[PDB]
Amino acid sequence: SVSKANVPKIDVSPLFGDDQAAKMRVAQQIDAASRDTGFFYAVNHGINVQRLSQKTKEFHMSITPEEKWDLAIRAYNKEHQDQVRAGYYLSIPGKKAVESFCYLNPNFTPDHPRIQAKTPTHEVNVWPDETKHPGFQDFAEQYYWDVFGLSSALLKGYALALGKEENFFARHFKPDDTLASVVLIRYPYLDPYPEAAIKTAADGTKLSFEWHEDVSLITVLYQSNVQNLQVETAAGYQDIEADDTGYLINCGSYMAHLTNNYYKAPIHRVKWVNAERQSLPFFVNLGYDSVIDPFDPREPNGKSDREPLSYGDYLQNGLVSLINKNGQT
Ligand SMILES: CC1(C)S[C@H]2[C@H](C(=O)[C@H]2NC(=O)CCC[C@H](N)C(=O)O)[C@H]1C(=O)O
Ligand SMILES: [Fe+3]
Repeated sequence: SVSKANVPKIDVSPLFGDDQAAKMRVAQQIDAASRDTGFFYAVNHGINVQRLSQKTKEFHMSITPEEKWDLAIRAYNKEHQDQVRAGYYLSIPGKKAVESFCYLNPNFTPDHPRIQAKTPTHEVNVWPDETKHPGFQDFAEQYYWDVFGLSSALLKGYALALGKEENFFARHFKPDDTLASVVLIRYPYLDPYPEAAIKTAADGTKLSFEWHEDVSLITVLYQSNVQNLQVETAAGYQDIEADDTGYLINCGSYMAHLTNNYYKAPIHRVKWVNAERQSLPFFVNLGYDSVIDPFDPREPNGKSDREPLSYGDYLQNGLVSLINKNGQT
């Protein structure tokens, strides 16, 4: 058997309020989880995740092949050269089981200065026809802002955890410019499940997605109640329990850089499970020009021998590297 990873449930509700001692006690729990396996469940988060899952299922199950081509990223549709990040990521029956829909900041409109400038990593979202998917765009955009709010509260907890003022990260996480993304991932049930869509780890574990660190500051993840994630610890890969009431939280490699690996970006992977399920990450990205000076909370003077890295530089390089390492999703 594989051991169960220690993934505590942390009541994050004080991070939305004004009780500073209570927020420090949440911050300590974040610190402890970040120094241990690197994962925790945020509970009492205030988001209606059941309705998220229902609306997402309605979308995934009703979108047609025609609509998928019409929304497709450039990796699948050469006509869509502006769609690097945002749009549909098709499955390939017999070969690639997963499919997904990514969207970015709804404030990236045609008139946004970074869209006008054609700055890398910024794109205008694409949406299916309203008549075919009534209410979907509005729901999805509202979800962006709901998860943005949760993420901002979480970032206040991380800041406090690291000995900083509570706006240390949040001041760089702003509605007008955040590079954060939502991905609505569908993992299908298939009978037969094609072997070509199943990867095998060096330890023999069947996988849907190989080991990686996230490209993010933090990742704020809702999943169905089907166990699938594993985290590498000193004791080997351990199973992360599912909890479809909570959000699973981890640090990405930008946090590891800024903290000199004090809060590591945990290495994790996705087991192959032949089940119809959802994986709905929010990748908490800062603005393109956001730079936080790296530090080290283990050193008396806080100094680090890492160089400052703007978030835009980080993100553009990281997304490419993850595609090269683990394949086009
Ligand atoms: C939550 C994950 C483990 S993370 C891992 C995999 C994924 O699809 C993985 N992550 C990525 O591919 C990066 C998506 C970035 C997004 N298009 C953007 O432009 O910002 C997920 C899963 O398979 O459940
Ligand atoms: Fe991941």
